[PDB]
Amino acid sequence: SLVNRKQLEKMANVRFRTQEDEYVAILDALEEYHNMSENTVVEKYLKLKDINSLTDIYIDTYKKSGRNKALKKFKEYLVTEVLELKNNNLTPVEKNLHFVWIGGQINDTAINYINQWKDVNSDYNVNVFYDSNAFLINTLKKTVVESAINDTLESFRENLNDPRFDYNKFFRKRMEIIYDKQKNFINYYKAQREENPELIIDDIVKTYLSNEYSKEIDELNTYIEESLNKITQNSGNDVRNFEEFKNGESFNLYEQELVERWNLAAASDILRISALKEIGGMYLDVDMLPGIQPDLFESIEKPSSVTVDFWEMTKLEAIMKYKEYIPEYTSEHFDMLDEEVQSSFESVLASKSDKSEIFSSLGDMEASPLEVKIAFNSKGIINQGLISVKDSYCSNLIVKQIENRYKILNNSLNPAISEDNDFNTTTNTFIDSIMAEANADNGRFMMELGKYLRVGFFPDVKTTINLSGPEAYAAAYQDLLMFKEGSMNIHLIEADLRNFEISKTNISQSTEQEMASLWSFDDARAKAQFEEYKRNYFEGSLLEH
Ligand SMILES: O=c1ccn([C@@H]2O[C@H](COP(=O)(O)OP(=O)(O)O)[C@@H](O)[C@H]2O)c(=O)[nH]1
Ligand SMILES: OC[C@H]1CNC[C@@H](O)[C@@H]1O
Ligand SMILES: [Mn+2]
Repeated sequence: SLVNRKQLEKMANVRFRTQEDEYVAILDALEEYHNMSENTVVEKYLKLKDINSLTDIYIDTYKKSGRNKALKKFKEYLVTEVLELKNNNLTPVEKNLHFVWIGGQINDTAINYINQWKDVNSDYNVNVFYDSNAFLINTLKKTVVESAINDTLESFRENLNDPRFDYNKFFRKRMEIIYDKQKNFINYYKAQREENPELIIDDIVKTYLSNEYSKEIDELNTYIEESLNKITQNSGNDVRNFEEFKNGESFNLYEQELVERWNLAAASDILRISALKEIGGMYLDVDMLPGIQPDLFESIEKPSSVTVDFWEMTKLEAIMKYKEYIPEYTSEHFDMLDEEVQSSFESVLASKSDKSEIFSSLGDMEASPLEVKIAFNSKGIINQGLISVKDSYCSNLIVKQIENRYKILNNSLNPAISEDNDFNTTTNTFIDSIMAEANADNGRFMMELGKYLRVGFFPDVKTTINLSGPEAYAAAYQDLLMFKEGSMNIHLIEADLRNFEISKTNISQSTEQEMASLWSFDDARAKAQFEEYKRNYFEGSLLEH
């Protein structure tokens, strides 16, 4: 229990000192809190917030006060009490599974993963969010990148056999051309905006494609129709019918990522938290699988020399080898084990006739009205799994974190874009604005933003995580525990974040599709892509008329 008024009066006592008005305000607010049995969890949190605010006013007003040490201890007690309020007052989570697949047709691989969740959660309504207006974004991005690859290989043909023209130099020159093609597209998009705003994204994208890359609108229309038909058959839920999201102050950010940046991961980041806030339930990336029954492989000991990641992937690969639930699932880890260990997996699985004996169900989940729970890995929290009741306090804090992060980004980036200059010029203008605008609080967040323009086009560019992804979640949890909004300087450690984490039992994260990121790539994949592009040029395109 949080200290009562008598107990704080004892802690912050200063003999023969008159009670300041600001001090009595804290004592009155504390006493009111202890008499809020009839009130909601959010009302109780907002009272604690008020008490923390009144305590900060006292400390800021009377800088040298003898009460200040005890009041700073009381501030620690308020944080502890928020955690007790969070952990002790749970309400049911709406039985909704939310997935997002935007920007193009959904692959059978995504559907096969989604179907594993449906099969062991018969009691759950499933939404696969898609955007009926933007099925051609993945096609636009692929077209433009392929064009920029060809133009780079052509322009630097003479240098391609030179090892000093490495993968890094290739991606730098390609980015110059990609930025000009993206600038050409957005200067086109916003010119066309102010002709017929009753044209959907796919309509304007078809004219860019079947103008300047000579694509067949017959086949593009077929692609849209097959995409709409397929998603409609697989629990499709259209973003364009989600009115609170369309009307809200994050929709412009969604459309920025979807249409200007072609970052479907960032767009999914913005949409998923609005789906949780507005509907409640559990969000999952399409590369996530249900938790494995915790004791399924209890009888098989992990080899000492092998990583946790190797062992978790081998368990899913064993399931898919012998039960074949997901066709064409890799066995690349499982195949590294000798016949003895392989046979132990086979004999464990040979005695199970139903998927419910392999994969666990979510069942009846509960969470705090205050919180959003987040998945985690050895590197920290990750928003590939989220649980929230409808209109949770944290869902609102996360939306506002994302909005504030985009406010700061766009304030420095958008001037540069609008000055019709090339990639490197735009980059330096942007970076100069960042270093000029940086302050003590937000400084560290700034400087994580410098590579924003490169997201999806360069190896090891992860800016999305700092804007719409995990950092926004950590900052929202800091907002909740520090009774404020707009935390930019994150000091939470894993002990703090552990209170907001989804149990490992509720998600299998170590899947085949999880190892293949759709919006980022590492140096090894970059080197291999560069070798692939030179091969397809020298042995393919160069030899053609
Ligand atoms: O063309 C795409 C690519 C990505 N995504 C969304 O972005 C999420 C994150 O993708 P990914 O798992 O590649 O990100 P990572 O786990 O590598 O950070 C996916 O689950 C989708 O909801 C999408 O909707 N369409
Ligand atoms: O924030 C970008 C991405 C980070 N990795 C997990 C994904 O769900 C997310 O979109
Ligand atoms: Mn993933």
